[PDB]
Amino acid sequence: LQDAEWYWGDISREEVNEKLRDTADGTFLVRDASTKMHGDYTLTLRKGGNNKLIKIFHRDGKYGFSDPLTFNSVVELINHYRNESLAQYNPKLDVKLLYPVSKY
Repeated sequence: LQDAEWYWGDISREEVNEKLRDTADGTFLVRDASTKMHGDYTLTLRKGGNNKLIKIFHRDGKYGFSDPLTFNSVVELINHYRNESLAQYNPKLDVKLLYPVSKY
């Protein structure tokens, strides 16, 4: 994760939103979590118009999203979901975030 793509580099609702205010029906990027000085960031996705916020569970430098904090990498995780689909979050259904946003 030297820079990642979906993630721009931590920003704010102004940027995130301004970009997710007019996009496909399922976007996803990162939101700077400067409200703890101890956490990493916050995943945010556009659900057709309602930006859904999601917190990231970090500890010392790794990441928590599915496993007991061990993969220590988002690119590794997000990758496994980018090609598949987050069907573990909300049961009875599934979501697919194959529409990231950036400036690459």
